[PDB]
Amino acid sequence: MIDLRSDTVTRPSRAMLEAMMAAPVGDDVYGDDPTVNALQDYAAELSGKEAAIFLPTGTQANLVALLSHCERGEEYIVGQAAHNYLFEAGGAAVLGSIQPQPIDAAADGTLPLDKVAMKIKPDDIHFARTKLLSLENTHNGKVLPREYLKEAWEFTRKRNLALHVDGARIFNAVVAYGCELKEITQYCDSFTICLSKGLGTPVGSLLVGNRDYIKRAIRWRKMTGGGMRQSGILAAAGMYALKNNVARLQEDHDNTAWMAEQLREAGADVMRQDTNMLFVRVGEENAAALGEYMKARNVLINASPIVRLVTHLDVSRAQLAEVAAHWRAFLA
Amino acid sequence: MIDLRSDTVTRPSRAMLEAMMAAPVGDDVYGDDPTVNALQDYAAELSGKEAAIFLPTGTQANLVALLSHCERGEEYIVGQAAHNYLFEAGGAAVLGSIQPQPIDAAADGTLPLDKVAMKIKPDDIHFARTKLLSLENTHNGKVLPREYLKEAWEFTRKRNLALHVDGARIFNAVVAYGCELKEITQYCDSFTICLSKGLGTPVGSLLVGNRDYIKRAIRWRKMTGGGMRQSGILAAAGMYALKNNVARLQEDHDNTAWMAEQLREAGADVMRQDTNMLFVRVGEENAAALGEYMKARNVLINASPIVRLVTHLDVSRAQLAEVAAHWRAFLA
Amino acid sequence: MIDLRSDTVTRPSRAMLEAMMAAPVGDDVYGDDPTVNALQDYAAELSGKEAAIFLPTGTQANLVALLSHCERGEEYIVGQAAHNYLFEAGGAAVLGSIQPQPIDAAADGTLPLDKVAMKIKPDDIHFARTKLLSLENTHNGKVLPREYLKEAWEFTRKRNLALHVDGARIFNAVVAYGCELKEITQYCDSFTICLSKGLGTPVGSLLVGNRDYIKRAIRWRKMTGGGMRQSGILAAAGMYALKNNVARLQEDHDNTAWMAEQLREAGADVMRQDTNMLFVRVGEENAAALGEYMKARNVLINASPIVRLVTHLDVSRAQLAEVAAHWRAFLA
Amino acid sequence: MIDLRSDTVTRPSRAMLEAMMAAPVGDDVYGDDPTVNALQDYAAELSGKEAAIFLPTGTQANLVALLSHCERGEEYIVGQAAHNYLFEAGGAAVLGSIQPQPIDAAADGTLPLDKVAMKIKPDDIHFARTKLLSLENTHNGKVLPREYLKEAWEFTRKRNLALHVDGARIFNAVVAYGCELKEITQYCDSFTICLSKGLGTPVGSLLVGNRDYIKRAIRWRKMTGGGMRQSGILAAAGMYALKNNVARLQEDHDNTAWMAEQLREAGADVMRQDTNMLFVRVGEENAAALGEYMKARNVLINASPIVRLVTHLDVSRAQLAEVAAHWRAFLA
Ligand SMILES: Cc1ncc(COP(=O)(O)O)c(CN[C@H](C(=O)O)[C@@H](C)O)c1O
Ligand SMILES: Cc1ncc(COP(=O)(O)O)c(CN[C@H](C(=O)O)[C@@H](C)O)c1O
Ligand SMILES: Cc1ncc(COP(=O)(O)O)c(CNCC(=O)O)c1O
Ligand SMILES: Cc1ncc(COP(=O)(O)O)c(CNCC(=O)O)c1O
Ligand SMILES: [Cl-]
Ligand SMILES: [Mg+2]
Ligand SMILES: [Mg+2]
Ligand SMILES: [Mg+2]
Ligand SMILES: [Mg+2]
Ligand SMILES: [Mg+2]
Ligand SMILES: [Mg+2]
Repeated sequence: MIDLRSDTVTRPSRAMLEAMMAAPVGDDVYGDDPTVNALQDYAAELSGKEAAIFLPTGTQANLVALLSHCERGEEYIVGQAAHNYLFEAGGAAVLGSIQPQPIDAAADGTLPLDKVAMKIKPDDIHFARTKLLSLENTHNGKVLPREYLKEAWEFTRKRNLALHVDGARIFNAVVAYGCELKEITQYCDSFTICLSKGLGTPVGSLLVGNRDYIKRAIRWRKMTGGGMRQSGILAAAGMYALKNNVARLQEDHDNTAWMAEQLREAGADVMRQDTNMLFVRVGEENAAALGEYMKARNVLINASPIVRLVTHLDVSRAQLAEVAAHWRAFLA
Repeated sequence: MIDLRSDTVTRPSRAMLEAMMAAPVGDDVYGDDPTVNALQDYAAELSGKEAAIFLPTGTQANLVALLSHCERGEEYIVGQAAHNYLFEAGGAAVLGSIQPQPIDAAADGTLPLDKVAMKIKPDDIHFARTKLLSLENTHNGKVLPREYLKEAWEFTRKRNLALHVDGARIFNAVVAYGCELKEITQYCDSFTICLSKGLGTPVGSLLVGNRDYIKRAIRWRKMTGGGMRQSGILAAAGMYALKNNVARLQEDHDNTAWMAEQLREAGADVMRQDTNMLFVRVGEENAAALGEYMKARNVLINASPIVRLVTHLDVSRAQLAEVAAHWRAFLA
Repeated sequence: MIDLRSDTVTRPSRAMLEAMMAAPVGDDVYGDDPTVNALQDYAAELSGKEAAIFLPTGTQANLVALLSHCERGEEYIVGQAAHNYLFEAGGAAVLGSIQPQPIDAAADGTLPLDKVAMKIKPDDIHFARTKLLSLENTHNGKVLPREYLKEAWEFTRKRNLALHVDGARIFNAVVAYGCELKEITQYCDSFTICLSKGLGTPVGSLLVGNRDYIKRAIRWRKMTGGGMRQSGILAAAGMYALKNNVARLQEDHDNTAWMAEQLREAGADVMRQDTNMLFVRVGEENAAALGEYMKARNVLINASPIVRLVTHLDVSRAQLAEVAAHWRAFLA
Repeated sequence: MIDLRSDTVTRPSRAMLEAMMAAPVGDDVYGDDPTVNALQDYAAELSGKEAAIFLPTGTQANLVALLSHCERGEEYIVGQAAHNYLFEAGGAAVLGSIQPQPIDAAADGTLPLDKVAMKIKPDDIHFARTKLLSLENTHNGKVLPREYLKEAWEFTRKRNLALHVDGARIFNAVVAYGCELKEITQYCDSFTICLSKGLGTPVGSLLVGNRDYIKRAIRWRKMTGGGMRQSGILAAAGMYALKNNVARLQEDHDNTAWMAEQLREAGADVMRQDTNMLFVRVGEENAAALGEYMKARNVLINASPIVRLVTHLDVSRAQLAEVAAHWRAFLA
């Protein structure tokens, strides 16, 4: 089975499973789970932050981050296509009583600061109270320019606004920058880390930030339903992932870069390629046809006019070759 | 005094006050105020709708309108600069648990239906549930083209979306169209009518729609705090205004077109004139100074880079001539 | 028409109407309404508080007070039968994301402090965060003992909790205590005043408290839809009420005390009498019969097994005699 | 170590861990995890319901259950000491916009139906809309009488209310009843099953109900953050527990009855013993001291005036004998 629908489908390696089954555990609600604590301390330390908290999903990581930053009536400036505005079902507004102020991202994935500036509300009773700027790195595989990350950080300080980064795929960006995680997380107040995508974990995400901030985050995690018990079994996998699966993300990137060239030399229309993502304009007509045609040969893609292919540790290059052949044969 | 800050500054005429002091009243919570009932029946009949509800303000009329249309987790497509998104402190999301989905309006004030369609969410757990399209007529004085109004209605019927129109200045649109109110309200499920701006009432707005919709609105009005007692005294002004203050809106319109030419003559940079509003680019270097200079001559404006001047029954052409002379002196 | 359903049905006297029609007004949103400001300053001054804000209803006065005191996730201890828990449709929870912790009041109308104490939550992530204690004076005509008001005040300071008093009928209690308003409002951080009940106003209520508190209240009043324009027309009536209708509440009380004795000597079962309220156990059977039987002779009561009769300025004693006759005749 | 803090402290048996490491997984968001699907199908079939949904915690299971049953402005009748009212940080109201209506449970843990009926709100705009009755089985170890369960169900059908049962320890009730699960679940619309307490799972709870109800729950799970990926590894433990850890709950029960007698012998004041819980009145003068003394001997308890001791598969009778000896030494 060749699954290119997303990097969320990565399954645990035997080594990861072993680390999981041998991890000492405790009751996380009581703060007695050794492995959970260890994962959190390690993440805080690696990012230059004071604390971190483990969550069941990146969606809850963001929901909690937003609740922790914004009180009732406050607002967050975010992307119209950002995950914590568009793909978390309006959670920040629906459950958190937070006003979202979405704006279109530039082609490079950043939120134009001149545009963010026009959305910062005056301190007048007619408006929501602007409090947070939220970013997303990577954004649809897009690695945000580092100069912008720094400028966004400077700008938010000037405007007394906090800055959050949805880092579901932050390690993909890190590998692509060729720098240390800390050199990019210094430009935010808080950020998330998904362990269940390219890092290969079964479940789990982390929210990282200032001690006091994280303390509030614990309150919100409890209310939203993410305060688990012996979650050390899951956190164990995250530690294994962070110590063994970061560098090979480069293989996912090289594989995507390779596949783009393949599909290219196969009649396919590759719109763009970034880190572990490739976007192909298949078109309305062949969209559903291609979907079934692939699934028939154990190749899974989220069929659509513009298909998003995502590489990861459970897809090898030979497997990409075979999918490339099938795609080159489909065009007949 | 000469007030061009907004049309909300209108004060009761002598005739309106008499109607008020002479109106029969009752407890509106019990549904026993003859004047509120009469006002609501008249507005309903005048617009071709089943029912109407009187509220303390247009803000509450919209908040209640949004709550009546969208249940928790649902979403409304609306303008980035629309009043019930930008100027009501994010009430729909904060208090209502509704996801707002703003988009930029086109220059004529409409929300391009191609963009609205791009925002309708698929029925998938990752998204909010698109339920309503909210419009604004007039929008900063701009009158929406009638063809678009019919187009939006048809568009929403086809896509099973409700259509709400914030009609704070809908009679300014009606007068400008040269048609009957009902000829434009047939293109919406619900709409609001502000009585306290150009129509000259001291307080009050109305929400109009079908009987079932309004019955839900009544519950939301109570909860949000608009369930008043002897509001008949306030409703009486509304009735006086709808019967005696609608046609004269043409005077305000003529006065704004006139003032626009007077200022153009004076050297001011008039950006645009639409119904009872005209926009002047004063610029940052003169913003505050113009505000003080005018305030000195007993002319009140909302100083700002781009000054919005609003006309109404409490500002005459002669007074506008004086303002144009002061402005003229200011520039040179 | 003899209306005993509530004191909310009081209509404006000619003098009140005159004060209303002659009051100088402004735009309250801009803070330019002279009469609104005057009503607020006078109320703050009379109660020893720093500021006050005028609202369309007592319901919005409480909704706003609760929002101003409690942030998302905080909690207020209140009565199971208190108006801002039971009769405002769950507004504090529904719109404000505030957890209500209701408890049964004692027979005297107070919230037993030993009981309030057991409901104050530990600072643990499993619980809502206790922040406010809310009272109600009068509570179903019941005048709360002054010693308790003082003890409740002392207790909340010891527990670092704010204290709010729903004073819809605070002047009835004031008259019954025979003291100055300030001697009872010193035992709370904020309180409300309804002008539209025994005080005789058509619409309106006031929220009073600390400057900073009230400033937040202005934000919430705007969002909830209570920020009106020329509301000086309404506030004028409140000033007239506060300067002319406070002392005669004693007449309502004497009238209630008189009627109790009458209905008593008529076969009626008077359960209790407090200030301007009388409660009669009519029973399931005669409940609906009595309702229609009265309405037939222009006597309006909220028919029920236990009828609540409320006296006020629009009911004279002769009128109570006539209703007493009808009730004594109904028992045949 | 000897942990009597709660049954949530249970750690995976050797057999459970093997089942976990050997379970086939998939992406649960896509509905492709065979083990989650199997767990959900098994629970549904075992309880006579149409569907089930796996969640990270019982808190989320209840939050989602409440959201699925009550729309905004609706209300649930629930116990003042019930977990989804008292111990979930007011989530239903704070995040869900649902009015909670708590009432004291009777000594046997049921909510007296006469009191529940007194709380059903009339259909009037002043009230929240009563929608759900929530129950707790077991409640602090107390098993609800089966006659009451049938009585509540019948009561809610007659009054058109849905019935939810928080079944964190429902198998403790089942074992105590000596009947099949389905014989008690027929008396509710929905119920939860906690897998991480007495059943010995590291994490996880289940919400069970009809297909339509569960489909709405799936949306709320996503929004609140419980939409995990390869949760099959966690679901596998749940399946192992339901098939191998239910009958032994009787051992925990016997151990608690035994420990209660051991402590009575030692001079402790045993308030009550119900299933796997026993309550000891330690008193304020000895609360903290007992906590330290025990913690010294490697026995963990939740020190407090009234200490709640909870038994489970990780505490044997021999260990309970040691605790009884330490306690005995403590007292004299
Ligand atoms: C299009 C529109 N809709 C709704 C409202 C709310 O009505 P209110 O709550 O009674 O004020 C206004 C108010 N117009 C003001 C104005 O243009 O002067 C603006 C500052 O809020 C408005 O222009
Ligand atoms: C009756 C009941 N319902 C729901 C829950 C929520 O389940 P969780 O979110 O997985 O913890 C608990 C937890 N029981 C804990 C206990 O008894 O030790 C209590 C502190 O929260 C419970 O006892
Ligand atoms: C940028 C981003 N942020 C947050 C999340 C939330 O994570 P959970 O799905 O674990 O809740 C995702 C999920 N990613 C979906 C995909 O790209 O396939 C994501 O891509
Ligand atoms: C104690 C109390 N508090 C607040 C309110 C809210 O006021 P509005 O109705 O103006 O929103 C009322 C209304 N009183 C209802 C009655 O006794 O008839 C009340 O009695
Ligand atoms: Cl809803
Ligand atoms: Mg994975
Ligand atoms: Mg909300
Ligand atoms: Mg006006
Ligand atoms: Mg009145
Ligand atoms: Mg809420
Ligand atoms: Mg466990």
